[PDB]
Amino acid sequence: MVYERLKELIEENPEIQEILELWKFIGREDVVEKLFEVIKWAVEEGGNNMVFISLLKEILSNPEIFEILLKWVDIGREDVVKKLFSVIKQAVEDGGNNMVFLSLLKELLSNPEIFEILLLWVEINREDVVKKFFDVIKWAVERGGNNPKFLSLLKLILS
Amino acid sequence: MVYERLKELIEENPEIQEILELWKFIGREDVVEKLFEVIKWAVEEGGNNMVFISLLKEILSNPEIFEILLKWVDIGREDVVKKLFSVIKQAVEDGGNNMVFLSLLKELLSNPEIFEILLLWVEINREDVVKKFFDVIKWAVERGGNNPKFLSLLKLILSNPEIFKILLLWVYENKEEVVKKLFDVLLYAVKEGGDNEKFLELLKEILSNPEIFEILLEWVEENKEDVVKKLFDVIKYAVERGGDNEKFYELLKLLLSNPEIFKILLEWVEINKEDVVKKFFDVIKWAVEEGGDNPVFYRLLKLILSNPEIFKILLEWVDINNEDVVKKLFSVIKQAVEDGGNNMVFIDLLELILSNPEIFEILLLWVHINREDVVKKLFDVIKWAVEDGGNNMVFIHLLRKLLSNPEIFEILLLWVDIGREEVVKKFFEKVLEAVKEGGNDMIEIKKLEEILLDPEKFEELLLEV
Amino acid sequence: MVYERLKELIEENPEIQEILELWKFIGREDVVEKLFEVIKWAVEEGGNNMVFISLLKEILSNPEIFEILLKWVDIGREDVVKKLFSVIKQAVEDGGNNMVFLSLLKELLSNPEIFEILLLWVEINREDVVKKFFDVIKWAVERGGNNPKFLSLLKLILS
Repeated sequence: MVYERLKELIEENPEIQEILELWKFIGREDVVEKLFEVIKWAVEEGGNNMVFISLLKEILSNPEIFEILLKWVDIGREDVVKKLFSVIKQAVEDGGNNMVFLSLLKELLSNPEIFEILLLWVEINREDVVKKFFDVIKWAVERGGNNPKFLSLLKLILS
Repeated sequence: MVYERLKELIEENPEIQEILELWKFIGREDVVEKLFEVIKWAVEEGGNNMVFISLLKEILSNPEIFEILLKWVDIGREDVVKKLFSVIKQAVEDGGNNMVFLSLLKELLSNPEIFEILLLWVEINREDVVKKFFDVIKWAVERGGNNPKFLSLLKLILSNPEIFKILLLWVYENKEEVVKKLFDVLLYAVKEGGDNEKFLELLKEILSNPEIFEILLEWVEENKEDVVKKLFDVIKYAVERGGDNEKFYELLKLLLSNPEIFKILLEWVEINKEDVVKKFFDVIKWAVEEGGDNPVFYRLLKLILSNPEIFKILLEWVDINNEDVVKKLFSVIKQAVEDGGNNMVFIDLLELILSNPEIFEILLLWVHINREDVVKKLFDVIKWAVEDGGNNMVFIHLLRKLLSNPEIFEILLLWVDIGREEVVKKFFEKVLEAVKEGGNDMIEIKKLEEILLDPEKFEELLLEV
Repeated sequence: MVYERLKELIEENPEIQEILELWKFIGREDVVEKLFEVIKWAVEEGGNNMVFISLLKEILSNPEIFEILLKWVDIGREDVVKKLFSVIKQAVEDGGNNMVFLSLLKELLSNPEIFEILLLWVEINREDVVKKFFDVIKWAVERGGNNPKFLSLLKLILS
């Protein structure tokens, strides 16, 4: 029933509600339904990783990210969004339970431009580059140890 | 001769005598005369049905019913009283010899508010609604039969005037079959409950609130008998498994009295997640039993579970087999409460933090990944800061403002995770200094509050200490 | 004997009874007694100003306000409660028979956040600011006159 909690939290946002209503008007209803199916599939693909469910509750709550995802589901790039969510799931699973690294991911994916660049980079069948880059982030964070000056500088540079 | 006996029985009542004397003074004698004409006509309309005369004796011996009848004859609506007595005669005739059903009528018509509502419903020309309602009463009473517990519940439910109004409204809309289905569900609930005083008591309490009864009717209207039946089964199981322990039964009665919790329970019993509700009630039993009679912890548990959002979060977390995460979280809360002792200003912050559902979700997330000692040391640092606030109330007010925010609490847990505990400590006392330097000049305190309360400046300030 | 009437009306509320039972349990017996002494003093400070004691019957019969008062008498700010009840009395006598102004006071002091803010501003020895602000309320009410739309905006804006 987690999926229902995501749907309710998403539709509670007024901007997202207006986007959904507008896309209901123009005769693109199946695009909204396909997006909700992708949401359901990504949620059930995350499994018992509640950290990944928290990431989806954050990323999908943002109105601009939802708008971009909807427009990418419009023109037939559903598989690109599916692949991106799968790669985020893999980076969270291999990332272990370092909460600071997952905070960096939650920051970097909330920014809309980073999300659009990653979508563009998964579109052209360069899937492994994104995962390798998340691996580099994980390594740089684990090497920084407990030294918040460096993690702040790294968050700034990657943002 | 019977009419003279009835008139005498009415007149010998002292309250009736005083009322008649008052109405004789005020010049309304013809109103009394019309009322006694109506009484004579009702006796002549009963005829040889002596049970109807025995009903009228009880109805008129009650001085409040007589006072309502006088008020209603005064304004010229005596025809309404004649129609009502005709309908009551028809209802008593059609029952024939069901003495328990005639006892229910003798009970319901003695209650003044029911008689007033029926008079109002007979005035506006809705006689068939009253006829159909008495038919439904007789049918349900015959269906009950040799099962006096169910007839007692029915009598109590009908004595409540609000439930009576709801029943009349639903009969008016021609939802009679929904009402019949509801009484059948009550039958197959009482049969299942059997002799068990706690479960029958829970039904007697819950079914008496108008909100719960309205919700039940709104669900059985859409042909959802299995949902309601399985919900009553789940409540019976929750009472049976509870054992003898008053504090659990109290929470059950409270949470089931709350309407929105009952709605959530119906929604989760429909979709075949029944065992999820069973395990959740088991987890509540374990939390209460392991939390002793410590009243602070019990009050915290009651506040946490009374809020519907936290209830839904707990349901979702026991759904996916993570019951032990909820157990460990309640254990951490109990531990933090036990170290608080009688320091009420600190326990107030636990109430404020845990009452916020988002912070409760974050705490469940942080306990699931086995970081529980992070939460433990964070609660200890909060205590080692509140105890250092002492008597300086603007500091504790700033702290109530600061810790309620979810993202500030997340950032604090993050700084406790990576081993920088001491820095967090050094932050809080530093705030104290800014307060003690500020003094009583509220513009400086306002500026400090605007600098503290937003997450980005907070994370910046944590980096300079 | 109106003090006994207040005690009965206060303890009649079930939540107030629960709070009092809890405060008897954890070993703070003297705090309830100090609070009831403050209540008795506030009653005998009103005297023959029956509207003020009716306002107290209103304020003290609200679970949030009463819990705030208990917690705020706990840590030694007892006098802050005594001062505040004095100033309100000053606001009620000077307010006179303007029953609509006393209605606004009943509305404002029922809201717990307003009462807490007032406790903070009377605590630090700024009572004069609260008195001047109640005077501003009275003056705005008299200036508004019988024109209930303006009084509704005033009530909403101050609430």
